[PDB]
Amino acid sequence: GDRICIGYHANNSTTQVDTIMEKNVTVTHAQDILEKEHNGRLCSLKGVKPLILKNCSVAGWLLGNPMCDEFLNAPEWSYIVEKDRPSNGLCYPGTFNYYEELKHLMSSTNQFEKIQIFPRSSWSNHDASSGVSSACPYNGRSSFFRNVVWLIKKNNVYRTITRTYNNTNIEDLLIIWGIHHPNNAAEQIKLYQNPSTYVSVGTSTLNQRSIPEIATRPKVNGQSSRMEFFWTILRPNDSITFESTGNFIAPEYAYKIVKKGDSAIMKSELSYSNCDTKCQTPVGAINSSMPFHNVHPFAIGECPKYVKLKKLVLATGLRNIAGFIEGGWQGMVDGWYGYHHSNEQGSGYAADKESTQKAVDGITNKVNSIISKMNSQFEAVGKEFNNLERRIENLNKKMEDGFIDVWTYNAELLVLMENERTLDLHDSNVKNLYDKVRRQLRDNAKELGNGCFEFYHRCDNKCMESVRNGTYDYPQYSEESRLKREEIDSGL
Amino acid sequence: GDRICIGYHANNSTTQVDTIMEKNVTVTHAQDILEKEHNGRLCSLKGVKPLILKNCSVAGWLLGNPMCDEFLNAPEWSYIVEKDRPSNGLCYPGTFNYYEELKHLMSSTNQFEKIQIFPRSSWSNHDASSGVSSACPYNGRSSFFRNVVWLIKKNNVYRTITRTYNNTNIEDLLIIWGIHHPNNAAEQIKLYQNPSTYVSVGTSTLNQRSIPEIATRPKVNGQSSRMEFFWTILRPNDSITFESTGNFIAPEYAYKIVKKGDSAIMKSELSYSNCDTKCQTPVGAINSSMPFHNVHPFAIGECPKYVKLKKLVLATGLRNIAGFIEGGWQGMVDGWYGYHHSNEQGSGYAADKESTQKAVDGITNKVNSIISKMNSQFEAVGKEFNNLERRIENLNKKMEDGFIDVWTYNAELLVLMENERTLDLHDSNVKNLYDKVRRQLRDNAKELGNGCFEFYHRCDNKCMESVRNGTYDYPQYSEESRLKREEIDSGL
Amino acid sequence: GDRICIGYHANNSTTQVDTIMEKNVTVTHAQDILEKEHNGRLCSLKGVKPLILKNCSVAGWLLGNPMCDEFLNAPEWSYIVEKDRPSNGLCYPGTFNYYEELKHLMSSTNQFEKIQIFPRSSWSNHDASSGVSSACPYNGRSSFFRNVVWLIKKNNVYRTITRTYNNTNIEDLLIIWGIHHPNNAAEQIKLYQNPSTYVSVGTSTLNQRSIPEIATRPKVNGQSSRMEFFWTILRPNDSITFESTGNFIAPEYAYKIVKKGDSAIMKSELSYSNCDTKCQTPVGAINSSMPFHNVHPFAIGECPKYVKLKKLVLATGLRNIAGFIEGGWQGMVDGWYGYHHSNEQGSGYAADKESTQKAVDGITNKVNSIISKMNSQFEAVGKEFNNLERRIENLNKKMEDGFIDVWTYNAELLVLMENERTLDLHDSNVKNLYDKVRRQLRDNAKELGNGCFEFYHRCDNKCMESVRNGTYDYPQYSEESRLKREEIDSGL
Repeated sequence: GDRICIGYHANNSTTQVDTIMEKNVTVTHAQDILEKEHNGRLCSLKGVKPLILKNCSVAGWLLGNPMCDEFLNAPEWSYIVEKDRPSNGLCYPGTFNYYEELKHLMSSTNQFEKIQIFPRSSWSNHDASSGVSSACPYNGRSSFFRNVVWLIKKNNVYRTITRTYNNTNIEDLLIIWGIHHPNNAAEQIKLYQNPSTYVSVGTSTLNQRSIPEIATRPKVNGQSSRMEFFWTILRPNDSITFESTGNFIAPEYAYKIVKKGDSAIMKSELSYSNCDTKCQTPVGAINSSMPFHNVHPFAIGECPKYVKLKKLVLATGLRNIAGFIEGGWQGMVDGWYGYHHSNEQGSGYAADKESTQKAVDGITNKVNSIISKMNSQFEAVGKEFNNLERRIENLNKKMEDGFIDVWTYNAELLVLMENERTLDLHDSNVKNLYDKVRRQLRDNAKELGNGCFEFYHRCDNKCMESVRNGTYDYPQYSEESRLKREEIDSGL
Repeated sequence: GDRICIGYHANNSTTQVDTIMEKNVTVTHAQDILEKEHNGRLCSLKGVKPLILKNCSVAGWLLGNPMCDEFLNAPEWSYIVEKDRPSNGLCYPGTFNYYEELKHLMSSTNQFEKIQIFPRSSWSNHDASSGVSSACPYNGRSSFFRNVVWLIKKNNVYRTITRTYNNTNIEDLLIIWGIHHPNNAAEQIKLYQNPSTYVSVGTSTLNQRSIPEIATRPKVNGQSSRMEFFWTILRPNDSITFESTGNFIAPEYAYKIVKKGDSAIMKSELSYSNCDTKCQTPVGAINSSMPFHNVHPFAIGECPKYVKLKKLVLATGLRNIAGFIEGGWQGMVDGWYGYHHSNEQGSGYAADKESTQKAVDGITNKVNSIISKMNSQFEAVGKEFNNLERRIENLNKKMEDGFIDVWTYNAELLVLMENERTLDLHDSNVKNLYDKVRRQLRDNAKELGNGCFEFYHRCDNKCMESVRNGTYDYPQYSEESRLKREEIDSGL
Repeated sequence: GDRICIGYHANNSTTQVDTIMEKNVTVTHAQDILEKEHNGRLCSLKGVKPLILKNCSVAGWLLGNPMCDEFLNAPEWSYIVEKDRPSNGLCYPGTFNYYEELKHLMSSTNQFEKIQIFPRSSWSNHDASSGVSSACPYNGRSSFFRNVVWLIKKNNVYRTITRTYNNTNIEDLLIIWGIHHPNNAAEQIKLYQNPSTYVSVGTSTLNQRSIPEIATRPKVNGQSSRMEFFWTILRPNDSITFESTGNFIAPEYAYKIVKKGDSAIMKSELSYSNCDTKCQTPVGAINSSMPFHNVHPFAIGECPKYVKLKKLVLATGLRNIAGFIEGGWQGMVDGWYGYHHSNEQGSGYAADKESTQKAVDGITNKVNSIISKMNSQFEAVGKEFNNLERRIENLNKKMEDGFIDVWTYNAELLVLMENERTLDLHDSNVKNLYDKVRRQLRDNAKELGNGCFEFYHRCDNKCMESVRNGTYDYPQYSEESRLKREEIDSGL
């Protein structure tokens, strides 16, 4: 009789982690750090709503396609939401030069303010009310973009146009003008009368003439002609002058860039519900508490970092279930490691929070420190490209997948590598706890091989805990012990 | 007399791995996972042959340079093979607009079918048989591209051309046309007679006029004039119309994109031998059994992942060579760890496949699991760029080297890091095996310090293996043992 | 009496490293490998000075803006130094086509030699001395770019120009020409008299007409007109021909690319001091002895690798402070591990350089081997982009930050991971050293639990070191020992 056993915690936990060498091992304490859920809505970002283009495209909005809403309030936005194939773009066919680059400039701007530079009624020298077309219905009557004017000959004449705008604001200004390409030569004179025309624009930074390419093309929303648009940022103090003898499509309104910052053009077929998140994906929002998610690679806001995994669980606790050789003590709470009182007066299971506090520490200090090392992890950024930019487009994707594949690898093999060390730690602690016991009770005790000690003396409860504190003095029971040792020697 | 010794395997192996801390350490069992060989041929990919352009370039092929083969069979291809500096490109000098982007579109397409849109004999209004040139010999007589027609004035007139093609197929169609730039004004009238000409093309997505730039340049394959080509993809249901009053170079044949998928334009001076691989490099094929190779960074097919190393060896077995303290037991087969019978009846070397099966397991389960984590590793993709695209070209290469340098680093430091843990495992197993022995034979045995036990009792062969199974009961020999212990005490 | 104790080194060191699990742990021996200092000057690279543009831009230099220095010596350069917003660029306003790509070509070229192709006095057919302007003062009188000529009508006529240059040199040649865009039609005739003009250039590789876009723009350094420049590399054996009837701005001097290699255009507001480094950043030079620095991401030369850290310390030695259980022996020099002579004749502290030499080895062999694995680490490369290239610009930066964030992560978690293994090694060594002692002195000694042994016999100094060498024979003192053991048994 009279013993002591060194064991470890074990409990109702059934969550199970993986490591490099073994897989799905059951553990007691562990933390999942993958987010895999989303609410499937489109929401404001930390209070500020997205600009939702609805069925319109960025171009249809900026030009004022009769079908597209204007934002008369001049709001700021957390991000912009375009559908994947918007219905309302260039109602009048044509192309929009360096369009993809303009959108990119949107991504770093948060608030426009539409302002009027060339009032539609100030074109005393031409017809400003004819330039409309069936290709651009509004309320089922022919019409036209609202923010640029399709100036037409007046009383069979088209006086060469020179008009300037001196940008006297603090902000940069986005301005869009355009030029008309007719079907045939008859139509050219029919609208503008000068056989040969041009549209030239001048700033400090930007010199460009433009001339109408007359060619027969197929009908598109009613129209074999096309109209080509251009744009520039006119810096504060600079001015812009338009020269034309025809085909000029004049800006009425400019766009004041009043707040630049972080935004994006998110492509999603969702529409806004009354809902605010920290982190938004084109398929829903994200409850950004975990450090990792696998929901979508284009997320914006205060987001966890995206990895291509289906599982990511940190191990922090123990493996699940007399003597540590034979498994764990379900009968332990109030600690991770410890002992067992089998005494003249005893009954077991007091912990060694000496070493459990020192281990609950460096475990939670290691897992924090793990989230933190991917602070700088690759987040992906939206960009678009045209049908003659395929090479670059694929470049970009290889870059974004390239970094995701990398960080996903980092993410995994960090978890499993430290998982193995977390568990190698417990095995170490247990056998260490053992030793501080063994190396103080030395001649007075039997190494029962299970991981327990039988006493050649009597310990008692105050000397019992005197093994916890490393207190035990070999001498105070030395001579008592040496007697019974040499009885079992030559006894029984 | 009467003993037992705990030892580990050791054998004729001489393959040697590295780790972080020590280098070239000799081991017993290990697996090389670098491929470094190649057969130096160009082969089909899993049954399907490459399109081999021979001395021709992608342009010379697509336009039908008289020197280039046509593919009348309409085959599909695993990949396309261009030489590095092909001899047959634009036989007639000029430039090929957005050529580099066209090639990129090749890389994602597997099978053309040439079809005739504008039959050469249907140009009743012009001379279709004169447009040939010494710059384009076929059989040593002047000639010209085969898939586009160099329409010339007929009987000193050049009626303005309008011709359309409505694309009624399911597939996209690649079409190439072109415009002629003459030496001087005399030549312009000499061939097309209208002093001022244009070439305009119209689709839904594409509006472009083109006008001849008349300038004296140096002779190139006979010709100071140049000819500029263009191309577009005409989508199903769309149509295309060409307008010209001169210099038009008309398509005869279009190209039906009938199979898109994974392919590439591989630059190699090899030519095809009768040979099929899974993985092909521009210097030869690859016996894709290893997870890594260092042969070439542009490989295509079911390929191992390329790393810039010269060695990559996993350690899975032991280090090479009474008692484990002093090295390994060459005299062990049928296991990795185990013992030795030195008995009244004994002779040594029965294994502990208890722990060897449990370790041959997690070793082969770890090495599989290592190949798998680079499942998502960066493979590089061919792209070309023109002399005004250098920035992007270098961008791309920095990206591709950037990811290769990364994954090569991952690859190495995965091997060495787990190599060190594989070997730390064996040391652990050996000393653990020891303990399950020691902790059952306790008072009845002498800890000879070599890693062996001498018996204060007698064991015998059935109790012998009774240490393997953890079977041994201390009591059944306890009193027998305690006698001889206290004889060596106060004996001899 | 009569004992022996196994302990480890401990000393005045106070440098402290981190690992994954614990942080700032004090150690004895360690090596910092982060560089964080710089001298704040601009210096030659290994003997060869930078080309310092001063207040001029690459364009103002190459064109010979009257304000910019010429380099009459034809020097080679280690790298080029542009200020961030240079004062002297196009003194005459306009734009410089594919400028950003030209600069990139600078980065891979080390030495020009200006040579004269079209001598300014050889324009017998036009006015070569009028083409000057207030926009380009030199000594406060109107003037003009020095390396191109603003040819003007002579005696009210402008004979169509045809001039050629056959490039008969071995080197490539950079040539720049230009075309003038006037305010209005009156000015066009005023200078060149032909109402309609062109500027066409012909090489093997390059065919381009150019025509003056006449439009009113705002005054810039005096001038509402603009002038547009172009450039090409004319390969050896090729020729170039310029055709014009007006607005031609003719090259006088070409640039011989005579040494290509590694250089760069470094943007810095510093100016050169008399100073040479191996590694230069736009904020100063770098004492490139460490493997890592955090000074600046664009460094050039024989540079350490840049990481975004503030600390990077390798641990190689021990943790700081009878028996190893209780800390380290300040009283040890001449080794890392070892013992202590407490003997009939003894006094302690002789080392076990058996195992210290074997550990000082694999520690310095591991730290070298760590610097080496980032041999291939991502270094960043300068590139510039125009206001319509934003997408690509941001692509590039995401790429360069993307790889830096990665390698910074690698760098850190390599240090901390091996730091933990370096320290796990010492704990291992110490307890191992212990064992080679314990397993030879076995029955003759008391395992005092502190990590020391008391002798049931007497050892003496020659048997003392006989524990170092593993020499000790159990038998020579066995019978002497067994006597006193069985006295403490049944004694006192």
